[PDB]
Amino acid sequence: LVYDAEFVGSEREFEEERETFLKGVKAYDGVLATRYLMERSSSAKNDEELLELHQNFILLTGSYACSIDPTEDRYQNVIVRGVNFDERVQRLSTGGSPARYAIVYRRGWRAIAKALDIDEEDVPAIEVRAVKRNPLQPALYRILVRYGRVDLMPVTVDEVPPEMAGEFERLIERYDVPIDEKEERILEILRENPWTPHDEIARRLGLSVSEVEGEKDPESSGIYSLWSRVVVNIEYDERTAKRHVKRRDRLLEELYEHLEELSERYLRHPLTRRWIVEHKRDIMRRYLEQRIVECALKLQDRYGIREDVALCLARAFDGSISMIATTPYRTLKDVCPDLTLEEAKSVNRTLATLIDEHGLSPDAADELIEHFESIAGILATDLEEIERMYEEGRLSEEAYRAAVEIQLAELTKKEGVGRKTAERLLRAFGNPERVKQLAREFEIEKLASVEGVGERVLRSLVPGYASLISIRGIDRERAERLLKKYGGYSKVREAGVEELREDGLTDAQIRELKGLK
Ligand SMILES: [Mg+2]
Repeated sequence: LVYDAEFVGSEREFEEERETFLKGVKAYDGVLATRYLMERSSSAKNDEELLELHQNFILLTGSYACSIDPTEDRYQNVIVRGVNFDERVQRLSTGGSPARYAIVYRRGWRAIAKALDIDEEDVPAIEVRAVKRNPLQPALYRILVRYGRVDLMPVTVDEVPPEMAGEFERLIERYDVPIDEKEERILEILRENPWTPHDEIARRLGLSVSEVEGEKDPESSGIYSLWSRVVVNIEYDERTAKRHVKRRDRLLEELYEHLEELSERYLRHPLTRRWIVEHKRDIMRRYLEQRIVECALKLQDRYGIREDVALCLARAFDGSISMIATTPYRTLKDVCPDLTLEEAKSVNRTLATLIDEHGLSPDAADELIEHFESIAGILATDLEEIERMYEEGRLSEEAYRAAVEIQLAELTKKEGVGRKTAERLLRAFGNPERVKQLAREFEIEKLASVEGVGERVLRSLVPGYASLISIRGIDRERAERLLKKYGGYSKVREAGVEELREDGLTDAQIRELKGLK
């Protein structure tokens, strides 16, 4: 399977990138070693000092990762398990760095280390996927990395805000971000336990992981998309970024000296970097071991997969069910030759949907899985982009038509939207997710500017709009202004009488609004 990329900036920019990656490797090494130490004894395991050290390594790995490709243009032809990542990120509305996009995937460092000439023998791993012991809300942590948020990644555990962890919804509320109905289902689970694994959330909501996760772009649906919506609204703080970068190298050194000192409790020979290098492969295996077992068990018990295949797929994707669920049938078969199509459809539900619902050959479904990852990845892509790929010759007729039908149905599903209106909405606004974003933000006039989008379509698409506009003498202009002012319908309805009067409502209208009389 191909992992590759090339360096495309200046010599200066090259030396910078190299230094950063190696500092990130150094930090990831501390993640692995402390985890190794935590499993080495059981007094170790309940050692709060040891857990904080392990969390400080996670933050510093996070921080260094955030610093990759600061100009978003230093890397090209980023390929990860055969997938072109340049194309993947450029099709998202916010674009961004394809190298950091890569890093947020298991094994994504292999591509990036190659661009930078770091010997495979060094095993220069960086991973930023920690869930259970992550000091940050995990989806957020990955989103900070994706977006290169050196300003936002805390550089010490004592410095993590509660709004980035146990009180993470404060951050969402702070930037007034609209949340879809699916996302509110997600949030009910997350409020209770911010560190709930994504596959557990999916299980409880009866959804796939890709449905829960969404694309790492504002114009999607699910936790990644929600966080991306928050993060791109937080203006970059250059000074804080500089302070973090300025502190972090010394912090890393102190972590190592703490590591060595702490380890004199649970080992016989001290734990140095030299011991890391020597034992690197073993500690990488110890790190993954429980993930792999858990994934295998699930694939067998939850998706009916044969026991030998279950285990073969777990090891191949480092225990990540979410990844297996978004890998082309041909990539799955590549790494695990005994796998059947039926088993592949069982765990890859985009695959099963495309084949069963849309009449695609495994091969034509794989085109879409390769290019878009999932049904959610298709919904997040501009129709014109998909069309262009089919013009270019890079997407079969059959794959293109299913994509269009998938996009149209996300709209025709709503009362009053026919195929043509739906096609017009996609030409005007890009994709179905962007249409729903505009509706969540009450952009009634903008939405009504497209031919075919009268009162009916608005009533189905815009939440609260139907409720407000049925109050007599409130008009489309005022509904929009009201919905934007208070933040939605419940909030217009609970407004104070006096402030509603200054909005121009009569007492008869407020009375009716409030359900009085
Ligand atoms: Mg757009």
